[PDB]
Amino acid sequence: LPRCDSPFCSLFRIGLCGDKCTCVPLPIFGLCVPDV
Repeated sequence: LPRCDSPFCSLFRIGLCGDKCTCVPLPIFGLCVPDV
């Protein structure tokens, strides 16, 4: 499977992890986690 491994992400820009992974903003910025 393709990987995102996006180094950062934020609640303003969740598009760092689009379609494939999801980021958790805490508080404003967050890390990106691939479920798959």
